[PDB]
Amino acid sequence: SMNPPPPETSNPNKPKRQTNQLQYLLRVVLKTLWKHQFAWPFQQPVDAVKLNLPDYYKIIKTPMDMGTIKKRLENNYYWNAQECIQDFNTMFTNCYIYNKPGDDIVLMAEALEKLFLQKINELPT
Ligand SMILES: COc1cc(C(=O)N2CCC(N3CCN(C)CC3)CC2)ccc1Nc1ncc2c(n1)N(C)c1ccccc1C(=O)N2C
Ligand SMILES: [Cl-]
Ligand SMILES: [Cl-]
Repeated sequence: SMNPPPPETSNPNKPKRQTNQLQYLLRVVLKTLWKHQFAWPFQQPVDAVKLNLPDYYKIIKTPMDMGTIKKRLENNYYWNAQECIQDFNTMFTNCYIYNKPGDDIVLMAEALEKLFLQKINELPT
């Protein structure tokens, strides 16, 4: 297939709030991962046309990426911190599902996930 539309990044019907946890997710967690050397491939949706991955969306029905997460945080899409944590987890898990233990992109995902866990460890109460 071609690519689906990217995940929604705004919901005008959903109320908005900026909590200490959401602040930390944007200013610390997302910022740290985004600026990591390995971030580029995760900064926008998987492009199955450009990467020549005809079966990507047969396998991955819940795509996610850090570009989407960034936009969601910057747009105040998330009401609960858990929504954002779940998106990071989906992004990493999809990479492990589609690819193989040896692969460069998997090594990159694992490094980013470790960093994610180190940062989320200090998520405020
Ligand atoms: C802006 O998005 C991307 C840019 C590039 C890219 O042009 N370069 C330039 C060449 C560069 N190399 C130069 C040669 N060197 C030895 C290694 C580094 C690596 C980065 C490469 C990949 C990009 N995007 C990308 N999105 C989602 C994917 C994914 N890739 N990978 C690699 C996957 C590959 C196959 C199947 C799935 C994925 C995947 O799960 N993710 C998350
Ligand atoms: Cl997309
Ligand atoms: Cl399909």
